[PDB]
Amino acid sequence: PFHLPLNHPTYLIWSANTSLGKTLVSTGIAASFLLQSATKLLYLKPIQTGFPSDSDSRFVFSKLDSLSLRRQIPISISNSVLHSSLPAAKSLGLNVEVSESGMCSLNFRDEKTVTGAPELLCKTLYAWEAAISPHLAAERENATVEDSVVLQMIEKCLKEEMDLLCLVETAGGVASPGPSGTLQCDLYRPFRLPGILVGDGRLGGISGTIAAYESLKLRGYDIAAVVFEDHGLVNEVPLTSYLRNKVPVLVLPPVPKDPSDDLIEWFVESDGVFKALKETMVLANLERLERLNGMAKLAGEVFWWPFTQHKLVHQETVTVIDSRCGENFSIYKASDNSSLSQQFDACASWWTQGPDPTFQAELAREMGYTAARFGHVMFPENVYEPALKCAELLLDGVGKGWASRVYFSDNGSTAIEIALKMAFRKFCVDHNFIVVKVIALRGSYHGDTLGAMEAQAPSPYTGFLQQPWYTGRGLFLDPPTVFLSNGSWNISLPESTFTSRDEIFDKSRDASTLARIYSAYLSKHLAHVGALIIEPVIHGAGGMHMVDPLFQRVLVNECRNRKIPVIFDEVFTGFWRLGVETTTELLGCKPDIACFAKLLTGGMVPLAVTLATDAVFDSFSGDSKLKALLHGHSYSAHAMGCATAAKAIQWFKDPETNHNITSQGKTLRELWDEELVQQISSHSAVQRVVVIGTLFALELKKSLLIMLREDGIFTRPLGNVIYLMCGPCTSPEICRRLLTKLYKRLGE
Amino acid sequence: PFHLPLNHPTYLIWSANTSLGKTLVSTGIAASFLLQQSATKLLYLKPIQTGFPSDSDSRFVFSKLDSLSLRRQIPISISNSVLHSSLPAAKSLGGMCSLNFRDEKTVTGAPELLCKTLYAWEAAISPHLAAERENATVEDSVVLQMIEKCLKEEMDLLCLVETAGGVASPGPSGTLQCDLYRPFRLPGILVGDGRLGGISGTIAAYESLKLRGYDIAAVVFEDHGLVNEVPLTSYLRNKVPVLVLPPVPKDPSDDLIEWFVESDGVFKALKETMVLANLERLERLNGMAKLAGEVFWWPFTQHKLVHQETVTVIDSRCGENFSIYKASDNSSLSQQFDACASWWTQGPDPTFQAELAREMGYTAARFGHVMFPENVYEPALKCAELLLDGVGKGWASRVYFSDNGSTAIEIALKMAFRKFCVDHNFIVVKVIALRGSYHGDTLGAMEAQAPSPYTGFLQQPWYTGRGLFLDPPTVFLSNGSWNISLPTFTSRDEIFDKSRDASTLARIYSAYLSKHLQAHVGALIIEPVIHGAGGMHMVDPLFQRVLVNECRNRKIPVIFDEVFTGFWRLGVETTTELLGCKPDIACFAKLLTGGMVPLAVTLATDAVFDSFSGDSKLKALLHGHSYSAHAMGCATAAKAIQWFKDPETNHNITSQGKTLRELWDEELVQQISSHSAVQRVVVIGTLFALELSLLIMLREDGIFTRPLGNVIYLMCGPCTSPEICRRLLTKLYKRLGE
Ligand SMILES: *Cc1c(COP(=O)(O)O)cnc(C)c1O
Ligand SMILES: *Cc1c(COP(=O)(O)O)cnc(C)c1O
Ligand SMILES: C[C@H](N)C(=O)CCCCCC(=O)O
Ligand SMILES: C[C@H](N)C(=O)CCCCCC(=O)O
Ligand SMILES: C[C@H](N)C(=O)CCCCCC(=O)O
Ligand SMILES: C[C@H](N)C(=O)CCCCCC(=O)O
Repeated sequence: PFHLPLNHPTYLIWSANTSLGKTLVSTGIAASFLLQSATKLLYLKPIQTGFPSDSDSRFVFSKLDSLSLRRQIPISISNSVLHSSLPAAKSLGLNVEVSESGMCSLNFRDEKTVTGAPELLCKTLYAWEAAISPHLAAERENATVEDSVVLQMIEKCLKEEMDLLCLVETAGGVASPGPSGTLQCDLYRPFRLPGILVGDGRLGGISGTIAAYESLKLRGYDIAAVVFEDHGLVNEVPLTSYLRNKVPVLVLPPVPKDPSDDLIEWFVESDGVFKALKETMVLANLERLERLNGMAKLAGEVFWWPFTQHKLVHQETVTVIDSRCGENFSIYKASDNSSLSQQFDACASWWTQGPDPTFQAELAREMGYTAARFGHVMFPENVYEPALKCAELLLDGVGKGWASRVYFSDNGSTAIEIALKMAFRKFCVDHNFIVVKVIALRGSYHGDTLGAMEAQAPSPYTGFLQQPWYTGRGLFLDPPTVFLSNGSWNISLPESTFTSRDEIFDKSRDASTLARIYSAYLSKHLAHVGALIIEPVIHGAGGMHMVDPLFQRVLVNECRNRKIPVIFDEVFTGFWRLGVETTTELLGCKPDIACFAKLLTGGMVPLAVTLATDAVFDSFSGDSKLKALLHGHSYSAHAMGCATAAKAIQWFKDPETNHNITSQGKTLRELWDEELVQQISSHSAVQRVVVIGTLFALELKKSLLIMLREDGIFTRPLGNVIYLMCGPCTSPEICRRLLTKLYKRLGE
Repeated sequence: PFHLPLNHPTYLIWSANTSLGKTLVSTGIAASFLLQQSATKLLYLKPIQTGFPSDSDSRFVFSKLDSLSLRRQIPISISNSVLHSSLPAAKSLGGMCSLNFRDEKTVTGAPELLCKTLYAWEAAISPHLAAERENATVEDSVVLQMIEKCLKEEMDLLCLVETAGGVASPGPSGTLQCDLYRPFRLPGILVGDGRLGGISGTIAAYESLKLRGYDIAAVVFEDHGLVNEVPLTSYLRNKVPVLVLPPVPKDPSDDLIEWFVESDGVFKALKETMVLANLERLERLNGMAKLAGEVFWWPFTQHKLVHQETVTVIDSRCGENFSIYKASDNSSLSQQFDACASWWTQGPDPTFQAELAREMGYTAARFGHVMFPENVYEPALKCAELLLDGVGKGWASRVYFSDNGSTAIEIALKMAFRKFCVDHNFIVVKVIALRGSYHGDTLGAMEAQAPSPYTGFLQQPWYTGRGLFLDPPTVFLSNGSWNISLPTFTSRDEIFDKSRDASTLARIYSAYLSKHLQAHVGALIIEPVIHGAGGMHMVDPLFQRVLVNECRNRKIPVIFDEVFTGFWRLGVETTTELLGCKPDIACFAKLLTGGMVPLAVTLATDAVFDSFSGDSKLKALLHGHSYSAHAMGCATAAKAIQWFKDPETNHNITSQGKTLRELWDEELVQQISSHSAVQRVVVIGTLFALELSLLIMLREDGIFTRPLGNVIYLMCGPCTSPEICRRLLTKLYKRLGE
């Protein structure tokens, strides 16, 4: 729910290490900018230790008072400190009071106002006595501050004062722990502010500057310039070379070694460089805004969007996504004051999404490492770690006790297509062959490649308009569904209450009236049927229909008894989407072939996987290459996606890394506030609701999505079906905030 | 062509910065290892050394072990050699000088210490400056090569290779040290920073080694009472051990001999961690093939024919070369050229690969993956721009993202047919394509393929090839001249020359086509210039050019499938430049993304686009995978498109011409086509193919390649040095003589 503005440049001041000029750099910049109308410089120092002997914010205040007298250019100036620890406060003669977190709100302020003059505003948000890493100071002086509160506070300040330049001076190195222990570069990530890196002009500064630089990149920050103090080592050359001259490297003149030195003539001597640095920063912002302000119009002109009728998409609809931090997009809207705002990704970018901000950062690292170690290496007949590992994790988990082989493809569609080739051989070897057909459930869906399309029954997705070869190539049955209405779980079956959601999934029902009834209607219908293929539990693209699990269980046994290969398509259900790692756990039955993707890779990159039985495998063990399965894309098992998936499989499953993971460990905890779920099932305009795992869907008895968009919720519809989808790691607090927004809106 | 062994642990000693204990660390380790109560041997390499001879890390290790040896009272042979210095450095001892310099103190039978400084300079700054000041330089290869000699010369046993400076400090050549060592990908440990700011410094140094795909077995630093190890371990999720050495004596006069003893605990730990991590790495390698065969279902492979002995273990990749573990050749990693370009995806330099990695991490971190439809974000918008201004120059107006070639092709068909079934308002449709052409393994991409090893009933009942398939004239090099097969040329260029537009064959072609032209033909689809999966057949360009005009004249949509030809594979960015004609729809992948990750793209005409501009969503093209335009692939492709095209980043792009130069030895391509066993040869851009066990022989010459039955090819990246291709043809030619 953040909302920062871009009409005015706002920069982080980073530094490779300690004692490298960071605050001088801030001061030069502030100076070059102020000593030249209602021109205003806002200097934030959000974290400060060694207070009050050291106060970078005071220094900036001080040195500008001085530089102002030198240029003879009056200015208003102020230096405020908002919160300190108790010890820090005492150091200022202060019987101040401590909050539940150990901070004091100081009244401390230090204005020297000159009406109408260019204004300087310096602020230290949080201060500690001990001149040490904030993380230690916080525990020593029992004064802590949560990352959110820090960012939140910076946001208040930022908005309170929004020509204009804002500098936000970091504390310590790029990767130095903040008060909470969170490395500083991770703490600021949610805001993704551009910045400059104060480098190291000493011996070892090349290595130190490049590493610090690389570590900001690795977090997806942008660095407008690198600056350092000349120590006669000619450090800037290797720096520029490495930066391919794509980022300017400014070299400040040596600083006076005499501790008594004013620096006032050094600042003057360095005007050149500071002028440059300021322009580079001011510039880069304008250029960043120019591109943002043209991206929608250009998007509309150059893109061919999937599943979109362009005639209906207006530029004012086109969403500009500048970055993503876990569940939230950062979205540029110029119709504001040109501002970036968080907006929840509630379609999970087509059901691919899962990662924490935290996980996302970790994944990135793993990916860069994998890119660097393997990039992409030839799969067939070869082995390499990320792939071997991914396969092991897949078999010991989602394919536990049934799967023996893992076949890699690039996505769901390719996965499904391979499953068909697979199923049919198993069949046409079980019965030695004719003409084959799938059996599937109407409304089920399996990808948009022609083969994956054939196992789909006629739908908005099929026809003559999509594929003029689309026939509708199997035997399609209408499935009973299940859903939540006015506070109880119901059922809908072909013309031909449960006490709770679990009751439905229960084994109590294997001996019910309906198991027999189902068994009968199936056995009847069972132009040759070659394979069974289902979207276990949920019909996704179908409109988030929960299929009666018992129906599917029975159907699986029916085909299995008939020696028909069973294909589970868990591209959508797999890996925690529904609150379990496989739906194998919800149907009670196992398949012969299953397909995975979307969440397989934690929503970072596409990879897909098709698991097989020792038997389905064997049905291709011949003597000619011609009896092998000749399907395989160029990027088969690409190390990247493999390594990534390997990591997501583990992280999502582990109660340590994923805090939604429950005790038994086979299961997610409920994420969707029980109360609101009932509430929404009881709604006038709500026809039905389906809720399980990370999925909250409803059906209705362009408009409501509009309202949700204003509440910071991006989501995609399925015509009249409207859903909220989180990741395997989203906090129930967030889901609850999410249901609230949606409910209020329904009242419209 | 490198060949280093893993039966003995070999580690780089990295350090976050200068003055942090690096050489102490090396010394403790060496000590913990040699002062135990055999033919136990420690090889200490210091490949780069400045400040020589006042400073000699190699001498320090030599000295301190002499001392520690008397302290534990455990004799050892010891030696300290300096191989090359600069002239100034040499003079300081009464364009590199080679020195005799050696300093043995041999004790027969005792555990041996072997210290070596490979290259030394006298001044005390970054090697990169010392090299230009003392006019003594050394090329990265020569450095690595030298370390390899030493490594092999002396191959229980532990070898330490002590870096110079920071993780990211310039070597003599200017190459950051972490890049210089990449080709070897040796595991290592990172000596961290126990001082104020060491947390940030240690993490960034660490992340910069990871970003280069190195593995770090432990981090160690000297306690300065700041409790630095906690944030370190937290950050490392305790997955890497963080060893904390006790404070070092601040008195400059201190022996350190009692500190080293005091730190034995930590050094034993550190040595074990290192020794142990190698055994664990080897255990995994030594089981990977067997396990691969048990767990994998390999594409385009008959498992019954793949023996464990065949399974290749790939430990990493550095540009064009795999690092391959063979337990056979004395559990050793060896370079092996990726001459199938991992199914024609490959392109990147070692250099480019590193750059790409960074770009990808940044992209993963900035975007991971974000919803495409109706949205815009930079890597995607950028990629699209670069695509239209280049490969789709002056014809393409739309870019449609999919995940691979197959998905790309499938979308093209949906696209083509609507354009058609709106040009003629509709029936039943079928493609026209050339026999042997290929377009992916999804059923739709399969239909536009005529019967082949790839199609059938065994491969998919639903195949029927919904098309009209013509047998195409081909072209090829034989006994020193370009020929033709249809159902002699002066030079290869007389072939894509458009003066042949007015030849006898243009009208003959025009006629054979026009006949079959006017069961409805809905779209034209070709593999421009080359039939890839078909067996590397060069199709007569003129034939295709004509055929395009023929269909275009008939208002039939034209689909170029440049999934294989796109982006420099053939020495050009598109084949639009070789066919003279333009299409209505084109498909790209494989090299689109520099061979790093899969992405694919289908370009369209303003018109083909418009044929889907209705009022219902049901009218729109309802095709689109979950990862449509995934920021990663997009950002990556954007970068590869630029890098490959730019003479600055890609040195095969002629400075004057601005295009792939000629790569394959002209002399040797002739000798080959002129050879007995060699039936034909096709050679253009990055592709060298011939038609006719031999892959076995090539494997021994360090060349990994896939066949197409009897077709046998060598495929490099848009950036491979002709020197390498020449070395490549040589190997292949010699083998043919067998
Ligand atoms: C998304 C999906 C697919 C297809 O995966 P893509 O990567 O989108 O091709 C197949 N089946 C189901 C149930 C899906 O949800
Ligand atoms: C490789 C290839 C394809 C298919 O791409 P994948 O990513 O392998 O599915 C299509 N057409 C041609 C000519 C190709 O070479
Ligand atoms: C002289 C001695 N070998 C030494 O510590 C050299 C430092 C190397 C340069 C590291 C840098 O500036 O990044
Ligand atoms: C594999 C990928 N679809 C491709 O373009 C190549 C086609 C098949 C070649 C099979 C081989 O390597 O022998
Ligand atoms: C007191 C001074 N401001 C200071 O450098 C504190 C932070 C130290 C950096 C945290 C690290 O070790 O990485
Ligand atoms: C996008 C991916 N191929 C997938 O399976 C999702 C279903 C199709 C899109 C449904 C919609 O229009 O929102």
